[PDB]
Amino acid sequence: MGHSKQIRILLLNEMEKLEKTLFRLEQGYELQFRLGPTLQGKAVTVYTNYPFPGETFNREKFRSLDWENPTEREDDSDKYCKLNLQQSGSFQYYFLQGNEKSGGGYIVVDPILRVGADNHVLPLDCVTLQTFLAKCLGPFDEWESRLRVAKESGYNMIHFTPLQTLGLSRSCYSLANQLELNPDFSRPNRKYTWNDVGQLVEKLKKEWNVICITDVVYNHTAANSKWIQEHPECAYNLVNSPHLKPAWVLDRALWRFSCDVAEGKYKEKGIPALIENDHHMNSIRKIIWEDIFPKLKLWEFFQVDVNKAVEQFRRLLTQENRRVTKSDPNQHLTIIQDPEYRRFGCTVDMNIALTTFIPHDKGPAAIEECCNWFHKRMEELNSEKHRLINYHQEQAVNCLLGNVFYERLAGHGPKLGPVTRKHPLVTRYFTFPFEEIDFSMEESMIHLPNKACFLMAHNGWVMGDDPLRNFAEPGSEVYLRRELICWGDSVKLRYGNKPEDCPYLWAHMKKYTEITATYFQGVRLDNCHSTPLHVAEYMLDAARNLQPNLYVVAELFTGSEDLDNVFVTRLGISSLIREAMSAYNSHEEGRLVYRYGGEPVGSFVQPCLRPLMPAIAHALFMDITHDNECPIVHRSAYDALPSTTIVSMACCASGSTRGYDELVPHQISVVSEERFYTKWNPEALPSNTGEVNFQSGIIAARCAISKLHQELGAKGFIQVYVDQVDEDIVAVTRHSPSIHQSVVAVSRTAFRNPKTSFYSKEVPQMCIPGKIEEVVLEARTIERNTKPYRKDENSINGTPDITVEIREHIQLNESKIVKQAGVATKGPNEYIQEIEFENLSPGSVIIFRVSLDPHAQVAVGILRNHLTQFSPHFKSGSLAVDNADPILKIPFASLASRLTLAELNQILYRCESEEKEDGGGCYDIPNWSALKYAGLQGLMSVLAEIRPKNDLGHPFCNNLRSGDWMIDYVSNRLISRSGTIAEVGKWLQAMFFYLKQIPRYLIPCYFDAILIGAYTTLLDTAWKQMSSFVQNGSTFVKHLSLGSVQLCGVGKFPSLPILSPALMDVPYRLNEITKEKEQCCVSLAAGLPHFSSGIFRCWGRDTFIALRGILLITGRYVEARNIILAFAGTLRHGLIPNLLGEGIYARYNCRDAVWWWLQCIQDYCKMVPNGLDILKCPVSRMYPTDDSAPLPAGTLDQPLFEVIQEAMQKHMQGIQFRERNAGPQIDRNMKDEGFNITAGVDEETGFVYGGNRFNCGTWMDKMGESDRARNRGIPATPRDGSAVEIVGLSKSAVRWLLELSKKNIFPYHEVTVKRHGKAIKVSYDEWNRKIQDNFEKLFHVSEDPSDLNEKHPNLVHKRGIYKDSYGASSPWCDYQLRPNFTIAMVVAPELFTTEKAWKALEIAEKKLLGPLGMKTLDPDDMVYCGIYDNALDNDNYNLAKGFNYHQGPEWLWPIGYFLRAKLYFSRLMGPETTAKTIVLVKNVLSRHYVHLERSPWKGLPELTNENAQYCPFSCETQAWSIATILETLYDL
Repeated sequence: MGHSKQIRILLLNEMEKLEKTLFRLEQGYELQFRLGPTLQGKAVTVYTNYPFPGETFNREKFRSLDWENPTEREDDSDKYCKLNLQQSGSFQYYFLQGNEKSGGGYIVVDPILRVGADNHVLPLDCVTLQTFLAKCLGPFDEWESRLRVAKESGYNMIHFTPLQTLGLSRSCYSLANQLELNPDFSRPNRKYTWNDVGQLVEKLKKEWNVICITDVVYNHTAANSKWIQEHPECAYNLVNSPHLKPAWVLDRALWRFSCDVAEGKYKEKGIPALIENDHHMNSIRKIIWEDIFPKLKLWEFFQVDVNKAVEQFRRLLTQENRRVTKSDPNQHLTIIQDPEYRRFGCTVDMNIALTTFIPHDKGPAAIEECCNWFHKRMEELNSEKHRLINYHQEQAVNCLLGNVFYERLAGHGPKLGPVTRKHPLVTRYFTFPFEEIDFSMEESMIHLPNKACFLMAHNGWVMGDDPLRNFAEPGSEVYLRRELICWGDSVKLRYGNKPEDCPYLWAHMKKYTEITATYFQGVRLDNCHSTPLHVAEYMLDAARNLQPNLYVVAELFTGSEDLDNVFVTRLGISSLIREAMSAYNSHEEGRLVYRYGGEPVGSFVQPCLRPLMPAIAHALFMDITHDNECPIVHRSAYDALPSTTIVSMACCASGSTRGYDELVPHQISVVSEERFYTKWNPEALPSNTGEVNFQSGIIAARCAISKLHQELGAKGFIQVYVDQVDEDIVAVTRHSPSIHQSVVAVSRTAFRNPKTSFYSKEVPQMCIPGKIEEVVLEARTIERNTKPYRKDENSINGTPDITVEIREHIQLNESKIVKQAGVATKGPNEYIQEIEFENLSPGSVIIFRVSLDPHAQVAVGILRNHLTQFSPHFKSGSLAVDNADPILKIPFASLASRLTLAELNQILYRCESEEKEDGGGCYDIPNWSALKYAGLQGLMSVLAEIRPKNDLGHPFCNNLRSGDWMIDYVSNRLISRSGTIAEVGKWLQAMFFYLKQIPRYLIPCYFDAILIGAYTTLLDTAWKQMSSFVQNGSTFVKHLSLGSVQLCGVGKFPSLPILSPALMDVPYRLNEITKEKEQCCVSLAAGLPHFSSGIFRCWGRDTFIALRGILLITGRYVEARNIILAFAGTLRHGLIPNLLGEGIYARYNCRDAVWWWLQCIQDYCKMVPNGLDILKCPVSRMYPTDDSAPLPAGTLDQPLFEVIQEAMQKHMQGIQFRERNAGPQIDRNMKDEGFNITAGVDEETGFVYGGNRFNCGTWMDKMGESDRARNRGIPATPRDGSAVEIVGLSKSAVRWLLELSKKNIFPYHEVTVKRHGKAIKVSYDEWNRKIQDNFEKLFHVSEDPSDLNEKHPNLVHKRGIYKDSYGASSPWCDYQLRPNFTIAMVVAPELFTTEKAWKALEIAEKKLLGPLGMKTLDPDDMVYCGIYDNALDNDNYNLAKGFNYHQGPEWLWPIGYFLRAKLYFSRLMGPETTAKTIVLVKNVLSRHYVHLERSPWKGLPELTNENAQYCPFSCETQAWSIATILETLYDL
């Protein structure tokens, strides 16, 4: 069986502790350790106690696992260590944060069981536990009959009571000596030892495949035994804990008083009468109190303590050589551990009292005052302690009185009656075999450790507090509550804090436990919540070491599941037992059945690679218990069948004891029983008292139930379904996802007796969907004539007047009890069958094996084959086909070879372009309003949050299952286009037609499965059609590339200009409206919002840098060449238009984006190898706009070298045009007054300036149209002069030109610019030297008081900052801290020094950087605003009409460049800062990944304000915000 490997991903974080979360993984499952999203950039070591295979397991030994990188890079995103578990245990794993502990966890592995000689694996879903008692088993020789009876009953598991010597109490779980066989289970003729028992057990297991489970007792033992004869250290004694002396004294006094009262002494004074429904309870309580109160000697103890204290004070005298230590002023004088030290020799510390009160002087008066004050303080403390303990004593007395009243007036109690010596009213807390204290031997008894060592103690539990607390702690107060309940033979066992106290006793107990383990494979835990954890852990560890496979079963009554989960994680409990008696009606029983495991019918398929999720501990659905009232006497006798048919159909487990096979009218008591069992005798017997046959009335039904449960467990049914309409309509409808078969069982009324309680003949009619094929179960209960039941003093016999008949393989037509009323068709694809109830007696159950429609199996088979043809996740599930589709053989494999970006990025999600351009009436979340239009990621976000929790009740699932209009809408949208889109739409339509013949309307599961498959194939074929960079990197790079690719799209109206016909690889398409062939070039834009649609889909520098990023990361060389050619053709006067209207529209209001284009083309040329063949290629300009309308292209094909030379010449000379057909009659915010065309080009300085007061040349546009907030006149905040980055771009361009000219490339260094009538032949080398000198001189502001040759030193706000706009302008335009200098050093770091620039960067980056990005303004600025709200309209000037756009809000494109510059500087500076830069970069990308994980639009938000606000006002995704991240990822 080649099962697919399962890999689990576990994330560890320091913000929480994983100590109560289930971590159950079997041997087949593989567990992987991940660094974690918040632990990126840090190195940690993982330590585990799991031993190497083939070696002994050591708990205290830990090992370290190395880290392996599959990508062989330094990235920590993908770093996991292999861990293949191959053993069952409680191994603990933890990781160290360098040198300090941070956290850990526990791993639980289930065990395995071998059945028979074949050692076949038995799943834990068809095990029927059977309880057997050794006392009821009789002699050891008479064991074959009981085993045969159990085998015929149909139980594969038998619980065996351990065979050991017992005490005189003859009670279970009271073993005396666990070293030899019980003398009772033996005969003088033949003696059986442990070897005989072991060989009998192994023979039974081999020949009858029966597994036996034994019991181990550690917290109690028999009072009298031969185990302890000379060593009293085995049990807790008074010498071990002498602080509980008053408790022992009070217990002995109470026992003596009770014994005296019982023996005819306290009768003349008065004896209370029988307790009745009157005021006698108050009189009894008063008569009890009037003797209980004088019994206590608290006053005597207080007076003797006062006497001893005053005697010690008188004996003590002042010492001249007195040392006083500085005590804590907040400390208070308190007395603790008073009974810890015995009287007449106790030592106490007086220094606390001395420090508390400071004497005035050394005179006698001061000493007397101090001693009087100390005496008063100690008296007040004693009075307060007495008052505090009086309430506790009163509460304990009241609790004891209430408990004794309940015991004496218990309806369900034993009701012994008169109080006798054999059955005392109050059980003795402690046993004192020696004579009680009468006159004066108490003092001798106290001062005698030798005699006190032999003292024995008992153990008990109280159901009023958590028993997890250790009872061996000093100063225990639980015993003082007087609420302990203990047996007459149980003795407490003490093990000590550490095993080293009694090594021989621990070794003997370990040997006994290992002997039990090797003699009995199974084991069980009783009262595990009270025994100390260390000893039990040690014994389980030893058992696991000796026996590789062991089964542990335990039960707890803590109520909440947290304690059970923590106990399972710590100890390693694999099975749990839950009582079914808590259900008093059908509703609670159905709720218990539904909640005890299972899943609702209809679910998707979990991915193979999924994160680890908490599980649910296995539980056993026991029918009845051996320590509770029998359901037979309390309820009706016909309730056994519904209980069996409910526990058989349960999805967790099943089981019953010997008390359910026979419906005896009595309750079996373990404490009082002498009768044996019934010998096996197959038929040939009247079956009166002990000669029952193989199966008469209950055995056949039980065998059928067990067989049905085993068949259900072997089939593999996990689904459950419970519905309730009336009082008794409970049914189970488990459905198999593989073969699609559902079995429905219908019960009847059994809680109320038909004779005792009146019933109505008319019953509601239930309609069962589908057609019934075969009735697998048919039980009818009737009343016959038989002799009346009589009590037997030798054995136990059930009631013979009740019997049922079973039937198997009976057709519906041949059935004489039920009939088919008819066939009802409530829907075109819904089949409903009507069944009429005619002679269905109450208490009779019947199970219907319904079948699906005839035209369903073939459809399910072909659907499963199609699903499994994509991935091997679906094991098997293949059905033979008749003809299928011979034409369709590779629906997706063929489409992998041929792929294009335009078609792939047109039907991805249809987020908003399709709706905004055509409209389709999309209905989003019909219940509420409109939330998620069409996005698959939108539903995936909810699915990934509900799948681990298995929450199928979400409204989204309800509205998905309500209708299938989403499928029709998706198909209609997909078949809208033609070509490959039409082919895939037809394929999905054919698949939908194929899957439209299924019942139960579970279509959304198959839709999700096929969507997952299609997404997987799309991701694969996109990964293959990509460069060799994303594969080497982590999954973050692949996700970023996929997001960048999916961002682009093509609408109905093209936005890019029409390319020249001479261009190669020009996409074309036919318009659906104009029926004309138009270019379908992809235009890049910052998302697809409603603000921009076609006309606004194109921009300037942002789109340019975005396209540079995408087409230099992916590797689209031809697309980049086409874009460059189009930009060169549309270029006018060497200036970027910045706005293309596909016609006469042109807005040449900016002089930027030219140096950016030059840098982009230069890096594209330098990155592509052998790129010299593209510089000489012909260029066909298509948009000549100089003095008239542009002419059609193709007139000339001049090289771009002359074009760029002419552009440079025009830029150097200057451009002074006018009326560039911009803003003819439209003006909203921009003001067109005065002269504003182009300013710059300054001689003798080597710098370029620009900008006007009324004209903005930068990319700043933010203003309000409100009259109150009217801020017109100055458009935004223009930066007159040099813009920092422009100087760096020009320096890089001239350096590249000089480098090219040095190698005979571009031999036009000479410049023929003539001004004022004279021509100058200045080369770029002199200009480069001049600009370098200017950068090294002017931009070298020193914080220290130097550089006297400076202008306006006091005008700058502070020293050490970099000017943003050099020149003469307003002081509030360049004296701000902005990240505009990062680009200048990125393009050319030669100008910036290796020391001054580094220090400036460090001093700038001190409080600017935030969780996601650095603030646009320094925090100390008085105009900084960390909260941005455009819709808000307040009186604040900076918060009016969004005036704080660049005053605190953090963008995304400024970041990344700073990190790259810092890493580049650290690389050349020293290795010390390289590690810090790497850690910071890793943290930044980890935070970015964390933020992008919870992105419904899968895009980077643009309004990341303070406190991580939601619902950004601007676009939620930008095209220009990913290029910087991609470049940073490429760098490192």
